[PDB]
Amino acid sequence: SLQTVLVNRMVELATGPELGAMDLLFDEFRAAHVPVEEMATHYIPEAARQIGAAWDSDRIGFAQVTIAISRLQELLHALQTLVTGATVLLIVPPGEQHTLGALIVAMELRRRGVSVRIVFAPGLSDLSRLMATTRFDAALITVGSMDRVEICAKLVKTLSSLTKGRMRVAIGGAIVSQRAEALARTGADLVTNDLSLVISEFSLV
Ligand code: B12
Ligand SMILES: [Cl-]
Ligand SMILES: [Cl-]
Ligand SMILES: [Cl-]
Repeated sequence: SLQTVLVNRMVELATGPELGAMDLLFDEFRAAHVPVEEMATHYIPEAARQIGAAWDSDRIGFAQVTIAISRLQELLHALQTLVTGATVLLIVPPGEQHTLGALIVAMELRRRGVSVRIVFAPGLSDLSRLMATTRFDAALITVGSMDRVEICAKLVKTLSSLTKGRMRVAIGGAIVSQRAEALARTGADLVTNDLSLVISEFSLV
């Protein structure tokens, strides 16, 4: 019962209208002696999915979703500061608003020994630095919604052009769970949310 009590308290403070929510959440969890890693890698993912399922069933509104995940995003940021050879480039495409999952991915990958650099909406000359050498062993793209899929295909195409097809590109996100075949048009080398498959297929360890 206890783990669901703790998640519900994470969700209740995240969704709640009253301020200071994540400072209060951090105090209560550490007073309960939940360590920082499992706050990061277990509770915040689990509370995020429970918030998502609460929206599926029309029990919380869009703005509650917006404030709760942005708060959990704020908490996850601070926890990863406290607790920390291949390198991947993790790209959040322009106008992609589902961003918590890529933070969870980067911390998972770093824990498995893969260095990650997270970039938001990189242009052609943002990318072109980072592909002019063999600096990154792969690029990773998150995609949350169908209206981002065309922008993701342009990213893969532009990544392919700045390297003549030699940059390996994996795609994950909330789209992959529902409709992974919708990203099969983008020309990525790999469409999965399984990080062990990304790691094995690109040989990142
Ligand atoms: C939270 C959420 C949002 C939040 C985002 C909060 C944030 N800052 O991150 C907000 C409120 C911004 C939001 C709004 C939108 N989103 Co929304 N919302 C959701 C919701 C409820 C949960 C998604 C979530 O956070 N899941 C939990 C996270 C942790 O999982 P994840 O993101 O999938 O990431 C995991 C995996 O995908 C994987 N992973 C992620 N990225 C990558 C990358 C790689 C390379 C790999 C290997 C793995 C990987 O690892 C992660 C952890 O396991 C879902 C519905 C649902 N899923 O139940 C939608 C959903 C994704 N949203 C959707 C939509 C449509 C939107 C909007 C684009 C438009 C709209 N009409 O709402 C807007 C954004 C633009 C706008 N505002 O106009 C749709 C997408 C389907 C579609 N397009 O038809 C969904 C599915 C809801 C729905 N059924 O309508 N959303
Ligand atoms: Cl601490
Ligand atoms: Cl939504
Ligand atoms: Cl980290």
